[PDB]
Amino acid sequence: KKWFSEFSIMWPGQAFSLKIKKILYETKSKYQNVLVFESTTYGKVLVLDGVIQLTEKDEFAYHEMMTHVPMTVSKEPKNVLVVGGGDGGIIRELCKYKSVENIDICEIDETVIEVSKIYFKNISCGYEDKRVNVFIEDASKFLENVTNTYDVIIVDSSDPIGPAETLFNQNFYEKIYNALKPNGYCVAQCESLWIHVGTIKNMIGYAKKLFKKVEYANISIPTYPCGCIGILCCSKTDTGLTKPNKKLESKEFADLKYYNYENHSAAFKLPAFLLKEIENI
Amino acid sequence: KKWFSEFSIMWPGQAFSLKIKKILYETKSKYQNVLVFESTTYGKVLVLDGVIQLTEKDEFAYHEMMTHVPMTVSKEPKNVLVVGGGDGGIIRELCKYKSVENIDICEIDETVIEVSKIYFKNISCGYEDKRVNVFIEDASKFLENVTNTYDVIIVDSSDPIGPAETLFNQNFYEKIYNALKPNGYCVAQCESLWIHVGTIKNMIGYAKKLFKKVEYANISIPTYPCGCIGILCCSKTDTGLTKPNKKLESKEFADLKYYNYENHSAAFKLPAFLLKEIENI
Ligand SMILES: NCCCCCc1nc2ccccc2[nH]1
Ligand SMILES: NCCCCCc1nc2ccccc2[nH]1
Repeated sequence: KKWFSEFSIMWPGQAFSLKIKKILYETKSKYQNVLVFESTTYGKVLVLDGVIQLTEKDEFAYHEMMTHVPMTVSKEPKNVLVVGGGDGGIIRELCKYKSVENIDICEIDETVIEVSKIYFKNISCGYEDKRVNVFIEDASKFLENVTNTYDVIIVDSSDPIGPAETLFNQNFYEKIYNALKPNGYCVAQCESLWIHVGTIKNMIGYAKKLFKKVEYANISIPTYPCGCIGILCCSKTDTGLTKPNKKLESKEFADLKYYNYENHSAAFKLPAFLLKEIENI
Repeated sequence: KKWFSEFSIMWPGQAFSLKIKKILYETKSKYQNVLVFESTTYGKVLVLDGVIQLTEKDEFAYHEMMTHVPMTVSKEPKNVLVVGGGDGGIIRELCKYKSVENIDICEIDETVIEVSKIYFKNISCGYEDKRVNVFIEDASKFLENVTNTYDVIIVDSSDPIGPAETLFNQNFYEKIYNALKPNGYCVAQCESLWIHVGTIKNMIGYAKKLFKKVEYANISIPTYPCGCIGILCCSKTDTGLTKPNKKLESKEFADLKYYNYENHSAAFKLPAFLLKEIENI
């Protein structure tokens, strides 16, 4: 049996590998290389341009946190945008909120969505929900053209090497700002504090031009590089995203496996060296 | 340039690798294989029986948390035992406390200590401190024979495959209990919540026979398997180890890179699925 190994110039000198039980699908889409495999111990795995995007065993950590942080703080969110996220995980977590009326997703590569619907049915199950609308389209263009404004935007982007390159700059954060309601919130994937501190500092600077509160949270997830990944958290209000305004107590949330009320706030208590790096931004 | 790869039956189906800048020392001691290398990006690395024990880049996370959790809760700790920990990292963090009068360490393999003194000088620097006493000896035997009792015991053990096999059972926890002062505390390395939940549950059960409060905390550290490792936290008192009784404000603590007052408590807020697993223990 072979192993899959994840190498990258974004994490030089380190690699993470999973043993392959069997290869399920590979293709070269118009935008990237797509690989899907059953691992021996982490279930099925999705790989894009040789970087792991999710595994069945741990995906709930990243999807629950990315979704329920902003959604428990937004009072009455009605319209939510997901940028990237073709796998559907964020959407699955959003659909649990009865109050949400519309969910839009903007994903440039429809092959990601289709592969997720076929091979990852417990992740892509939200696509059946009537409130969900799909747009196959560059996120920049989508944000420039959309007429609606949103209560929450969740940027579930890949890394800056690839089609997600455009989602890590100042202009983008402007468009997000203009696309949010006046009390609206954006959370975005924002890399590992163990290795990408330069990026984290840049993203925070970009966000601080526009938003009045920019905060950063960390998630433990073994199949992203260095075992964690953070959330850049942007608020148009004094008060920010560190404290939930509700508890997820109805039956649709009984199955949550990571998120809870306490660990929402705990995710924002960061290692001392990171506080120091981002103190005078 | 070659890569080092960390395989194990304790984490089947996954491996983590670091690129080797150069090999510095290898030997077979009486107890295990010892390898030391300079990595391209994580500095120097110590390997025991093919498992990473520390790297210079991230060791502060595990050593600060393991030490300052119990030491900020113990009111006036005078005598502290470290079990295992031949590298010296815990000792380095202990020496920062002016109030401590004695530090004993019990490590079975003196080659670990000696290699750390030669190759890892910013880790093994506490061995120069006059309060430090070294015992080359099985921990079980040491605990059976010691006459003194301790304010804090820190069990910085390797994994259960190896000489640290004896440190993961009921009898051991008895001896620790008998070796502590009546208000004393023990913290112990207790594995990754992402993969070793059976072990975490067993260790907690063992501890709960004896101690009136057993709690579990998590540390983010990229070079241990799954990117995190936990602390089993044992208290003879109602009150436990989740809340510090002091702040580390004197000049000897200004250099801390992970631990702070807030993230002490935050480390005990665990993922929902782990709470559920250990609820009826
Ligand atoms: N190296 C960290 C990678 C994090 C990726 C998170 C993620 N997973 C995705 C799946 C489909 C589309 C966009 C995505 N963004
Ligand atoms: N797979 C997790 C390994 C954790 C090891 C922590 C550790 N590092 C050590 C260095 C010297 C002696 C005992 C040690 N215990």
